[PDB]
Amino acid sequence: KPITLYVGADYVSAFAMSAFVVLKEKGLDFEIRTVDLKSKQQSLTRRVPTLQHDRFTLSESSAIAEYLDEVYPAPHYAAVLPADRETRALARQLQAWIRSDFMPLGEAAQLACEKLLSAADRLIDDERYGVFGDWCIADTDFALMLNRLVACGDPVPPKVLRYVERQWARPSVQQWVKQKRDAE
Amino acid sequence: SQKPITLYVGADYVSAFAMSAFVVLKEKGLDFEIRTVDLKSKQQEVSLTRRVPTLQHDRFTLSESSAIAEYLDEVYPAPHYAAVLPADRETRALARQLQAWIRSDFMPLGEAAQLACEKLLSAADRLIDDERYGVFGDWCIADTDFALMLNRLVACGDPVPPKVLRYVERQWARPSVQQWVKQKRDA
Ligand SMILES: N[C@@H](CCC(=O)N[C@@H](CS)C(=O)NCC(=O)O)C(=O)O
Ligand SMILES: N[C@@H](CCC(=O)N[C@@H](CS)C(=O)NCC(=O)O)C(=O)O
Repeated sequence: KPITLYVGADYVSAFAMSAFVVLKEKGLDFEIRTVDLKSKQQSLTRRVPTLQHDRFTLSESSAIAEYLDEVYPAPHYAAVLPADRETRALARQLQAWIRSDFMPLGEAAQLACEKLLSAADRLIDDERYGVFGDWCIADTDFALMLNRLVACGDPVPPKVLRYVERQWARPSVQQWVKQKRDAE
Repeated sequence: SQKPITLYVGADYVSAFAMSAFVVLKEKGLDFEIRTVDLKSKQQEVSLTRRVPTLQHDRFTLSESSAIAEYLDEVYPAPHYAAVLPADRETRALARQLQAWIRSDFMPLGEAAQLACEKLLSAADRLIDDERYGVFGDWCIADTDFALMLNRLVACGDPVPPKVLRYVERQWARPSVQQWVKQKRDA
């Protein structure tokens, strides 16, 4: 089915990358259309990314991953969400947390940092490729968010740095960076 | 006998998101204890994010109210239990969209406030119809979330179509929400 991914003209939204990665990790074909923010976005929410699946349209990268996982499920397709029920819960928590907290990224800023660091330290481990074993779309979201530790003030454990490096190295993510470079 | 369930909420019963999780449990007819978290500044053990709500299901703990809704819907599904998410795949994706949007936009609620006000009213005008009880027809948890958020229209400066006033009223009148204002009241 014809897919079109609506994306920011400058290719910098972590949430547009998310949706892009989902489509790539699944091996699905899609056109990219761009929305020049400042201010052409004025999709129900009037934000990017927006997904066009045949006639059906959908915004919010989290909803987008959820929906493509249902329409294109394992085994025939790669699952971007965990298969285990409560691990699926945890990836959902992680996605929704990342999307609705850490706004300060200063008392407020220092607190976000302290929560982000604390979570990195408790969720990441060298023995596991993602935080829950196999990569899921939450890993890509978490890595992207963890790049803000660079602006905080407390020492970051190397296991966290390795995780961010590991996750950025994924071919799906790398196609995004190449897509971004081809302009121009 | 079902697994024990506990819900962590703010001690003031104010959170729109605490209320959301509470509504899911109540719709499904599940037993649960309620435990409270103060501020300042007790959210700083059972919660990775240090925000309310947090759900404890038997031994499993889970924060983020939308993730809670998705999880309770999987553990206690239709038809054995009332569903809080739409059955239709496309419609399910739209409720998921609405939940996330609510939880990640509308911060200004000015000029960024003006834009959020505008986006809110336009969504309300497009999704609410007197012929449909919820935005999708049958009630889902997205409707409680929407109705709570729509109460911010009161602080804006555009006239509000009575059809959305009715929706908000409709949604606040569910026995599950009322159970919440009753539990809150008892404090
Ligand atoms: N939670 C949303 C985030 C969407 C979002 O924040 N999009 C930004 C990307 S910069 C945007 O469209 N900003 C333009 C605007 O809101 O006017 C998701 O994951 O899709
Ligand atoms: N997306 C989250 C939002 C949760 C949230 O914002 N909780 C507030 C209650 S108003 C909170 O815990 N504030 C304390 C804090 O963030 O420090 C959800 O649905 O659970």
